[PDB]
Amino acid sequence: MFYGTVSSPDSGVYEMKIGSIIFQVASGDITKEEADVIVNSTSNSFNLKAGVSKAILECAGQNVERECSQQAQQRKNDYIITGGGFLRCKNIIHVIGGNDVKSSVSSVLQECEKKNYSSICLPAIGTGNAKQHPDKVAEAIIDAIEDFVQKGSAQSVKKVKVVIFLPQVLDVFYANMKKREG
Ligand SMILES: Cc1cc(C)nc(Nc2ccc(N)cc2)n1
Ligand SMILES: [Cl-]
Ligand SMILES: [Cl-]
Repeated sequence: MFYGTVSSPDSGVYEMKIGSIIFQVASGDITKEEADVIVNSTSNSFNLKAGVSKAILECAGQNVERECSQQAQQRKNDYIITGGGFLRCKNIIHVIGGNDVKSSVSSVLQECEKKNYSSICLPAIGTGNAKQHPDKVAEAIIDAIEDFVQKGSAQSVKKVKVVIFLPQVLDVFYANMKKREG
């Protein structure tokens, strides 16, 4: 009802259409990417500095670190939105790695529509310090995008890219895409 064909537009990048959205996966360093939103996978305190979160906070810089801990004290947040700091993005959305991944991605998509943003880049949320299983994480991320498309919600969002630190985790995402393809 929704899925196109899996192909490779550039070495190590794989893509398919999900409705009108181009969904891509690649291995590499997410802090090198340009997108309207970059997603950080962090702790319930929004102050983790391990794995992906270490790279994101170091390169985004101290003003983003401070914005996070200011919002964390204000209220109980499922996620928080900051500026992009010295990353190549307009905003960073910091999600909790241990939370339901489908719910986290659904929230990211809705926030991007609210800002009329077109591009998103995320890590394999939950596979770092939270130790969620890669197969379950891939299924959840792609399910969130399918649900968004099915509800007719895709308007401004055109591209969703997962940049994955470990090549072995990329292989799991690729297999999940092949299972779904038209
Ligand atoms: C999962 C992941 C993703 C990325 C982009 N980096 C790391 N590790 C890391 C290594 C060295 C520094 N300085 C910072 C972070 N880990
Ligand atoms: Cl994580
Ligand atoms: Cl990752």
